[PDB]
Amino acid sequence: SELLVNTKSGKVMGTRVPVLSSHISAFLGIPFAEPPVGNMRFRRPEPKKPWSGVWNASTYPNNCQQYVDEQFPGFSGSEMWNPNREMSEDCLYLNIWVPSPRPKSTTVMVWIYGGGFYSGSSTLDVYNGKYLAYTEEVVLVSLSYRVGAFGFLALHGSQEAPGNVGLLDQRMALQWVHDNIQFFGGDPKTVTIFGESAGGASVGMHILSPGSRDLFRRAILQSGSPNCPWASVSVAEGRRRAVELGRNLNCNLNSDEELIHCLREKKPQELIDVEWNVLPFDSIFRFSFVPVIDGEFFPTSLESMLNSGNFKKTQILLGVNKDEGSFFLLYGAPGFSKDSESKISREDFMSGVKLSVPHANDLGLDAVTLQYTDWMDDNNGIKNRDGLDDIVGDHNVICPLMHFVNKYTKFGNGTYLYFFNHRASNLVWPEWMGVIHGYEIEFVFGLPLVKELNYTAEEEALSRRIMHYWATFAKTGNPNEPHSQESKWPLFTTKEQKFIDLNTEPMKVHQRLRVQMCVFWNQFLPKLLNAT
Amino acid sequence: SELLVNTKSGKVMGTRVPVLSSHISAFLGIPFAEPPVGNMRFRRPEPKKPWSGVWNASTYPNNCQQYVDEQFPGFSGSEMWNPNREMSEDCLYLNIWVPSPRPKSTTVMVWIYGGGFYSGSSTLDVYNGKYLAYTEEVVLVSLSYRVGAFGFLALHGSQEAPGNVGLLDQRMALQWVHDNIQFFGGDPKTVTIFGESAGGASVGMHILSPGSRDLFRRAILQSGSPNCPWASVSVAEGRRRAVELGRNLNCNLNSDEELIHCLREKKPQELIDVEWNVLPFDSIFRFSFVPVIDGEFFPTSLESMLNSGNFKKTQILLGVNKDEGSFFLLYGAPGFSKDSESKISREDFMSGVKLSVPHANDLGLDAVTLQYTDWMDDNNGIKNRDGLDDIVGDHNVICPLMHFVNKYTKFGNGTYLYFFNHRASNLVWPEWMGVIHGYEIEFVFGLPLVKELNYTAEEEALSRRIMHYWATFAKTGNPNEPHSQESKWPLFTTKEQKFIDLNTEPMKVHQRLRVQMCVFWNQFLPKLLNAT
Ligand SMILES: c1ccc2c(NCCCCCCCCSc3c4c(nc5ccccc35)CCCC4)c3c(nc2c1)CCCC3
Ligand SMILES: c1ccc2c(NCCCCCCCCSc3c4c(nc5ccccc35)CCCC4)c3c(nc2c1)CCCC3
Ligand SMILES: *[C@@H]1O[C@H](CO)[C@@H](O[C@@H]2O[C@H](CO)[C@@H](O)[C@H](O)[C@H]2NC(C)=O)[C@H](O)[C@H]1NC(C)=O
Ligand SMILES: *[C@@H]1O[C@H](CO)[C@@H](O)[C@H](O)[C@H]1NC(C)=O
Ligand SMILES: *[C@@H]1O[C@H](CO)[C@@H](O)[C@H](O)[C@H]1NC(C)=O
Ligand SMILES: *[C@H]1O[C@H](CO)[C@@H](O)[C@H](O)[C@H]1NC(C)=O
Ligand SMILES: *[C@H]1O[C@H](CO)[C@@H](O)[C@H](O)[C@H]1NC(C)=O
Repeated sequence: SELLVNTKSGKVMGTRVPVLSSHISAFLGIPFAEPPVGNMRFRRPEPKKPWSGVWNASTYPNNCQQYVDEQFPGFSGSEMWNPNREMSEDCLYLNIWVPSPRPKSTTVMVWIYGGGFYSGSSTLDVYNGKYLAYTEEVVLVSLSYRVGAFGFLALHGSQEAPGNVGLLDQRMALQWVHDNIQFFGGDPKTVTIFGESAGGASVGMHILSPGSRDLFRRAILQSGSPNCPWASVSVAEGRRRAVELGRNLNCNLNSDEELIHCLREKKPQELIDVEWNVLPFDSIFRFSFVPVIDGEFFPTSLESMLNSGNFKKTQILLGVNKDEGSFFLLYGAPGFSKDSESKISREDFMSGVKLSVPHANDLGLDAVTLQYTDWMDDNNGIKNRDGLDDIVGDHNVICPLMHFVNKYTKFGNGTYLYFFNHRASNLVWPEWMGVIHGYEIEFVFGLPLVKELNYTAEEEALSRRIMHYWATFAKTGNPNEPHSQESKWPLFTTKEQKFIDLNTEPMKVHQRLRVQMCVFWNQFLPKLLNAT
Repeated sequence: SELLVNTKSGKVMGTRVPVLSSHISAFLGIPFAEPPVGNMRFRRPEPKKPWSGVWNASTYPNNCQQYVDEQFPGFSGSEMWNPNREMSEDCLYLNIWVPSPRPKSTTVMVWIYGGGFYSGSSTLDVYNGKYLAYTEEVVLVSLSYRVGAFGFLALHGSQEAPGNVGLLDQRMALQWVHDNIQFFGGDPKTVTIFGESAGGASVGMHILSPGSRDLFRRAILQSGSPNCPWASVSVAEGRRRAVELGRNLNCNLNSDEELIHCLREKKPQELIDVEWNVLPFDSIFRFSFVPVIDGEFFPTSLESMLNSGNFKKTQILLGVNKDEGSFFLLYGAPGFSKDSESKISREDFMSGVKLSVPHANDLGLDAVTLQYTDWMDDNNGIKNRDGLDDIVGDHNVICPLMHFVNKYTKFGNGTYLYFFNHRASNLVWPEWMGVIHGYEIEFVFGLPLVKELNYTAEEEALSRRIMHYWATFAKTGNPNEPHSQESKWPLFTTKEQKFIDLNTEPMKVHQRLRVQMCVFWNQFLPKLLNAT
């Protein structure tokens, strides 16, 4: 049977799913690791023991335990990111969409979801891989990994809670794909890992980590890079937050063994209830439990690795959205609301700056403020609003990615950069939020092709073009169709630094993306904070 | 006789001079102080002992001893600023142009020449007061004062070389005008002091100094303000440069009396030959002997005086030119030449920045560099050239004046601000230099009215308009003609901060002159240098 596949871990039975008037095979909920439950909580994942019989892979698996957004109950804009399956620590599974008839050895794409390392699910409707798998004829895989304290509590030195285990979950899934995707018609030597936000950061981390490099061919990073200020902490900061977490649950803190033991007896929701109380500063765009520079997964600092070319050298395709920072301002900055234009006063602008660069002294705050203020019109609510939006997106997403791309390109084998600036016509979020963090995803997964979701014809065309770019890149290392009559997405070079816009208008090539602001964030500000 | 005037110091005989097909009286070379020669060198000026008989005031006096620009021998552009009379320490004289028939009690305007406090003459063709005196019917006075070490060598504590004596020369001339201008038909209660560059700074200094306030009614400052970074030094820096000057002339340095004595035996040219060797840094737009915050002429720091409103409160009219910094770059920055477009390389730009902000550390230099660099086109020679030009003008002239005007306006009784951006059609300097430091002067003195100088009709009209603004302001404290049909030059207020452009085009009102850059120079940079 086309729905029956014999893997090295055992037999699996998929289900035939309908897609754009056709069908394909879907193997949902395939286990790739032993449930990280009980004394296994916080531990490195263990490969799933092979099973006898046939594993029923007809339905989605549980989503990992995570904080649930209730800011706008029932609002689709936010609900679409929340777990749509029951939560459970028994959540290490992967899903596979396979073209029908089953391919023999085709391009494979593995999706890593974002969610600030504290949330995320591989089962979201917006991550449905059937459209992409079907349209581009690729074997699409979406993995899962532990988030929150469960995936990133770090107590360096102990083997019970070493940290980075969520990244190891990802790696194990990639190991499984490398070992078994061939049986699903996938070519293990042509696997592209791709993800957005924390998932984009993750992809970058697998590019850096020696232990992950050999498990994939190329990579795509969307609105995220390994060097993002929110993507990692030092072993010292990690330990401090772990201890503070224990302190929030009245844990004995005399030893790691003591702390770990206590944390393991707590119910999932007990950890989630206090998870945000460990942040060192009053901030936005900062998450409690994230990857840690432990000297193992990452041998040295990320910057020294990037400088010395200590990373996998292959081709990469990455980019950012126009208004990466709007969502976090909405959720955590005074003066921003979902149902108003959110014109910001000068006072709220200053408050916003303080929240956005939590690690800065007064001189630093003054530098940022000066950089983003039009002094000929400083009390303009729109300009103040948009200014804060840029500060957040530039500092947390765009500039970190630009630093990564420039460092990578020096040693890499091909870079393709994009700037997504199309505001979807059916967008439910307010206009002031613009082109939102994460809203390029629906185009990458081809949702616009579904009439019921009512996008415009132009948007359907954009999605098809984006899907073909992603899949062609995954297949060849070049998003451009060889001998095509279409406009060519140019390579990004250390010299020209070219990139393209991704929207419903005729492709346009630009250079030095957000260079003026990124020189400030990547060169000047750090030097300033270092000296002062 | 109309050319004979009996003053409290003695009788003076002027000469009838032709002007625009008419005539007026000119009393040139009137002494207002005893020659500051011999043991009087470096000393405070002494009032001129009254004389018996008639003083011949038919010809210009000698110019004070000063450095002479020989960079472009014969070039009118630079020669027009050099002494056009014989130099001598016996140079404390003033000139007076009087309408004919002699007025009874008319508006008086006293000109204070610039020249970085190290040079300058009241006899330059560009300072000929006959056009202004004739056209606007005012008694025009141009004074003189010691410059260089002669006027500003400062050894605080000693009464032989106290410092600021050049400013005291100016004050004595103003005292003379207050005491005798009535005999020339001038109204001593309606005297406006005006000057450009160091002369503009001087005007501001008389506004601040308690000992000068009562000697004039209102003021006009052109391309200069008291708080300019080059306009003054601390008593400590003043003493250091005095000692270093002595060290350059192999003087005994065991005591002030010793140093002073030695310096007094040197010929004028001996001091001038080493005058520039005492500057602490490799810089541009910095002069060796300038006013000193001694605690006498200026009771406290200039900034505290400005903050507390410790200054004369009256009306003021002031402004700057579009390209204040070009001249100094030409003379002291690598890559600039009179006969080329002076497109600057990135290296020369950096060299220029270092020379322009001599008192800054690396972080400071980086801040300036970042502020004036277009990172989307950093190797553009024109942009680099123009960028440096703005750095020099903004830092040394415009921003200091904007800080002064804003501080003054809080306590003042009326402020009128202008931005001169007309490039004269007969300008001999290269195009890249733009609207040059000091080139608004010829319009203020009405040279365009002289056909032989071949300006355009538009420029003649501009000059007449500027002359009428200056004289009307001097007469009433408002440059605007009451009940006029002409566009109104609006008051500058702390709230609106309005100003006008001064050129051959229809008057246009703007607000917050160079505010973006001045917030950098007046608020951010200082804070940065203070912290780091
Ligand atoms: C990728 C992945 C997720 C996306 C998405 N996720 C919702 C993001 C909400 C970010 C703002 C932080 C919200 C949680 S703050 C917080 C708190 C607490 N506990 C927490 C515990 C865990 C995480 C956050 C917690 C308790 C004290 C009160 C605050 C959203 C968007 N894009 C995404 C793209 C676009 C806007 C809608 C939300
Ligand atoms: C008001 C007053 C004067 C103006 C005017 N004066 C010429 C300004 C030249 C400025 C650059 C500094 C030139 C002297 S540097 C110098 C040196 C030395 N000694 C000096 C001694 C005194 C003063 C400067 C000295 C010896 C070592 C070599 C250098 C010029 C301009 N505007 C002016 C407006 C516009 C450009 C033409 C020159
Ligand atoms: C300059 O000062 C004069 C008075 O010293 C100001 O005029 C006075 O204004 C107040 C309030 O506006 C009136 O109550 C007085 O009757 C006015 N006195 C006279 C003699 O007019 C004038 O407003 C000030 N100008 C500026 C720009 O500050
Ligand atoms: C598991 O497979 C069975 C058929 O073997 C079928 O009921 C369904 O696809 C799965 N179970 C659930 C959740 O209904
Ligand atoms: C001084 O006045 C005399 C006439 O008294 C006349 O020669 C001339 O105006 C002046 N002297 C000079 C320099 O010729
Ligand atoms: C688009 O269809 C109708 C309007 O034509 C609208 O009511 C519906 O909510 C939209 N579909 C979705 C996916 O919300
Ligand atoms: C203007 O007149 C002629 C050209 O018409 C020119 O040669 C002369 O130099 C100019 N006059 C001046 C003041 O230089």
